[PDB]
Amino acid sequence: LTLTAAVIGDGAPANGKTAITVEFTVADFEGKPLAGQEVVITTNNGALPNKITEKTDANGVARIALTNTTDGVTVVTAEVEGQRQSVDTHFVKGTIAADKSTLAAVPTSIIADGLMASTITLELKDTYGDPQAGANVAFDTTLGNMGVITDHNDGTYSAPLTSTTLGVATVTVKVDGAAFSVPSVTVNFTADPIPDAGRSSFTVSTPDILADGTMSSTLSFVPVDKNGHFISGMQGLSFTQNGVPVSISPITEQPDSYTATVVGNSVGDVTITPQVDTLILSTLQKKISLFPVPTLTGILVNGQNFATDKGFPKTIFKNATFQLQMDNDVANNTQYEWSSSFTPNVSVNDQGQVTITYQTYSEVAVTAKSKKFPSYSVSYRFYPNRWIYDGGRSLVSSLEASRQCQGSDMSAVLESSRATNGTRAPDGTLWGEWGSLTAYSSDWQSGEYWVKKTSTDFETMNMDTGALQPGPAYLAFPLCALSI
Repeated sequence: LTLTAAVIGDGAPANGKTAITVEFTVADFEGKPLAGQEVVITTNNGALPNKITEKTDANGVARIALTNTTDGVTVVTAEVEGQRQSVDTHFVKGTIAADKSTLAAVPTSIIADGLMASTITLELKDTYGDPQAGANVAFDTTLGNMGVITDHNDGTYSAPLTSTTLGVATVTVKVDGAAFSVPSVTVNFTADPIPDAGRSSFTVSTPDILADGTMSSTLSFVPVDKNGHFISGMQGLSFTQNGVPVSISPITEQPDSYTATVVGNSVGDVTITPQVDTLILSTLQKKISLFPVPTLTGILVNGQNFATDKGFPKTIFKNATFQLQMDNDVANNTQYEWSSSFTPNVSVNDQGQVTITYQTYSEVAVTAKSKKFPSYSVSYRFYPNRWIYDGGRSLVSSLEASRQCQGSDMSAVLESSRATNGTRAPDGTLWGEWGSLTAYSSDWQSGEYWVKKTSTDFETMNMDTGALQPGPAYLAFPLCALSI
């Protein structure tokens, strides 16, 4: 009898799933099909199944469906009562397809530890969508250290990726030395979010500030991890404060630090320390000292102490002098640099001692500049309107005094209304503001001095008592005043 074969579906992928079929038909010497005939069919090259035995159907056919994970030529042979027939079948290796493959990084964010690793996984598939193992694969990264590629013999390949440097890595693939276009993946190599007290630092621009609620000190926090990495995108960062109440501005992240400013309205100390949620870097704490604002507390004039908002002095004369007082004690004056805006007419020494030497003609200012905080200074302003001086030391008549004090159009015997008021005070009068002139120089003696009520009516004033008295016009000292 005869044994003829027909191959159906040849050239199947060598995926061990798709099958090639072979139909053997057994016929008699004449050409008719024989049924119920026993047929043994065998395959080679590792194909499955290897051997099958069966009977021919009514059309005298006995078939086999075979698969193979091994490409190349698979021979299938049938044997029946001596007769033997063979045919070659072909299994083709798959063709790797980038559009059917995948690449992933997990996790996608890693600490630039040099140890923590992202596992890069490639799912290598072919054109038919089948997995391809044993391929020569390599991963490439723009940054970091790619580990060793392990073929999981299932179609997937993996390798650990680490980095000691900060940055973003792009991983790509290469099969058989050539680039394989599966979409690249990224891996952000970041810093440990936990600051290392030792490498991190905390700085204040200035340790001492004025308690005016305006002068500020800048806080600069630089958090570095245990690897020496600067830590960015920090959440839960704050600046604690211990001491006098202070105002800390919101914090601003920079590319290399975290800053903020602080001002305060209460005198005292305060230690500011960085805290990153749960962690308080106490070894970084810094102190800021808020000082009292320099302030003019009074004017010391020949035994008195006048307030600063009275306009003193309205009158002046050669050698007149007073001591401005800073912060309730003149001992504090050496903490400032003293200067006058109109010299030498108005002089000031290092003790805040102001002494008049010549007349003024406009407003004048004596300024005290803080040595500690140079940007701060306080000034005492005044604008005298009377310049007093003598018209002789000898005792003269009122007519004499009158002429002697009229050396200028703006000269005349001092008006009594401006000479005194009885007591000492910043009332704009000569005696009221300065007291007895005898206390300033040797040009003024104790005694009666002529003062003026009207052009013809002269009065007299006691220099030591500041007392006015209208009546006995004998002789008296000429008291001149130049309006200025």
